[PDB]
Amino acid sequence: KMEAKIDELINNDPVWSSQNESLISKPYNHILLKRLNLIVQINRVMNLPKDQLAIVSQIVELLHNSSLLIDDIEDNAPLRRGQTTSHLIFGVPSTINTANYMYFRAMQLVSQLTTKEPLYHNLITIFNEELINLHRGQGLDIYWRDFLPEIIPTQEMYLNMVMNKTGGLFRLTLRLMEALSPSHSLVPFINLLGIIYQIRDDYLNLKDFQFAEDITEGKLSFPIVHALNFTKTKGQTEQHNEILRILLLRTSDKDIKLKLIQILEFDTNSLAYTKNFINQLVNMIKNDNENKYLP
Amino acid sequence: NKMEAKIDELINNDPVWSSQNESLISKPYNHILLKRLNLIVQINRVMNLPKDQLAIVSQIVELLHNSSLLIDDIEDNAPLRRGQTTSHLIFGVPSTINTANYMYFRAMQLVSQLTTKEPLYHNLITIFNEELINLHRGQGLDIYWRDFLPEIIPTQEMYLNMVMNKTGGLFRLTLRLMEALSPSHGHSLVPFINLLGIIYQIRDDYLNLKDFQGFAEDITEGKLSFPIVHALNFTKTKGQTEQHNEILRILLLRTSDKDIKLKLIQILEFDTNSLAYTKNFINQLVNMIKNDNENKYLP
Ligand SMILES: CC(C)=CCC/C(C)=C/CC/C(C)=C/CSP(=O)(O)OP(=O)(O)O
Ligand SMILES: CC(C)=CCC/C(C)=C/CC/C(C)=C/CSP(=O)(O)OP(=O)(O)O
Ligand SMILES: C=C(C)CCOP(=O)(O)OP(=O)(O)O
Ligand SMILES: C=C(C)CCOP(=O)(O)OP(=O)(O)O
Ligand SMILES: [Mg+2]
Ligand SMILES: [Mg+2]
Ligand SMILES: [Mg+2]
Ligand SMILES: [Mg+2]
Repeated sequence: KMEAKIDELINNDPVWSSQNESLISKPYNHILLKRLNLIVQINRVMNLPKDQLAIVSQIVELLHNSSLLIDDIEDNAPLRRGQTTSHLIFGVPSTINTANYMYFRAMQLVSQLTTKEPLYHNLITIFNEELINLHRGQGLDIYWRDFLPEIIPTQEMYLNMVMNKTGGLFRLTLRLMEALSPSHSLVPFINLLGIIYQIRDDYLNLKDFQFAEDITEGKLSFPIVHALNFTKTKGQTEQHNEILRILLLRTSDKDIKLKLIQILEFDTNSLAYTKNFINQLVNMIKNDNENKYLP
Repeated sequence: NKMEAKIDELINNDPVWSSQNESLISKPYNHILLKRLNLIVQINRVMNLPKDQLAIVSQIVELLHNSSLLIDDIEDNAPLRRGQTTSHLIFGVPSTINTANYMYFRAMQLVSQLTTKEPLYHNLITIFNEELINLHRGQGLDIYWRDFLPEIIPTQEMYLNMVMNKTGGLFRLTLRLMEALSPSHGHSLVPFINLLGIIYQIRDDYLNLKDFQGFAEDITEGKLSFPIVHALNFTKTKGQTEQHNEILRILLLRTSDKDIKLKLIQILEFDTNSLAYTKNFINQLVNMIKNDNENKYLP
């Protein structure tokens, strides 16, 4: 009877049940109890039909939530949107696998946006290209952090890193939408929005504390990049080294975290230099009277 | 206004990526390379893809398999792979996950160098997508059963389904890509490749302990391997309560103590007779192929 069961098995597609699907989805569902608006809004110009716009939205939602699951493991984050990160509940093993599984489920949804073989290819190429960019950006962010102080990035290296890491999903959402549109490309505008988005995230992480987790993580955030480069240039060796020492401590010590922020506030004035940089990027749009970036 | 021109030149160009940066993030992958082409070569005696196309299928499968291992070793807390220190322990779990995930997309990107025919490309991508989904399903079950033990004690049937997904995934991927590219051949060889993946996994599980009675790292990992699955079901079934619980206890210690690992192996050897059951089960599967004159599995 043994041979018979093996025969049945190898001749059928692999078995997968609804219950199993549930087991593997747990780390993902956990983060769901936590961007669409932007798609809505941009559609007032792309006017994709609603059921197709929904799939796009579902694809962006899978990639985004899955990327955070992985990012929190990569950043040793204890919290995300006020709750315990999934890896601390389901373990790093299941969370990595679930997140990665969701990347491929998102991919499968791509083949359901169209049956037109020419267009499908483009949708897949876009998906593939931006996922590649996302990992390149994320890899560099991680590399600088984990090899510190081997390489201290410049503002320009940081901006290119951000174009990959944060612009990736913004560009993916948008490029899909433009290729599907039944009706000037908006990628430049979405690139700039991604950059603004990331620098703002980096700024707020320190400003709402002054958790300041970026310090505990030892992240080469926009203000840290500024401060490190500012002290190096003004030959303020000791402050330069003090910033590195605190980042390398990977500390959760509130007093130490505060010490580093005061360095950026009083010494380099990096927080105020960032605030101004963000405003300078937003003004590039507030003053886009020629509508060169805006629609 | 120069910063503005700078911001303007950037957002209006593709993101910048150097070969230097490509090397820096490829470290985890390059390390595992220092450690498959035969089975592809044989099957091609049947499929006959031109050599240049067969070399791309090969690079794809090589990228997926290697990246798969990088990830698997993090998931299994493995200190060694092919006799060498695991990449996550050298470059860290963060870079290793990211790099392995990056290589999954590099592999996907290669699917396009295989054809210029749109209908076929679409099929190659679907196969790629399908089996990667299958791989993650099996791997997800292997991991859940282990980290949540004893929430679920898988039966022999459940383990085989998990392995059909987990190990048979890459085998089927490679074969389905080749069958779809073949310009040449008979009944699909999928059932045979499924059997090969199943025999392959059970052998991996078996050897992992028989070579200790290697370092029986599957025990330290707490893996619901084929012999362990037999032992846990056999004990429940035979009323060996204390033994059933002791198997669970050892698995949950995640121990590196060789005597404790050795006690467990001898429990499988003399008490549940799981090692012999597995050896014989392997033979019986191998016998389904060898005793195949009507070629219902083999080409
Ligand atoms: C599927 C997909 C989009 C990408 C795949 C590769 C990955 C994981 C990219 C990272 C994407 C994200 C959310 C980056 C922000 S890290 P951060 O600096 O924002 O850390 P934080 O958001 O502040 O916690
Ligand atoms: C991209 C791809 C191929 C798969 C994606 C999903 C993954 C990571 C599947 C895992 C497949 C492998 C190599 C498992 C080995 S654990 P084991 O029980 O086989 O023991 P081992 O470490 O291999 O000896
Ligand atoms: C990964 C970064 C930098 C932010 C992504 O969007 P948000 O994280 O700010 O939005 P939600 O996940 O809270 O929905
Ligand atoms: C169960 C899996 C996937 C690994 C088994 O050994 P491999 O066939 O992977 O051997 P090498 O990759 O080390 O050559
Ligand atoms: Mg993070
Ligand atoms: Mg991060
Ligand atoms: Mg393993
Ligand atoms: Mg494993």
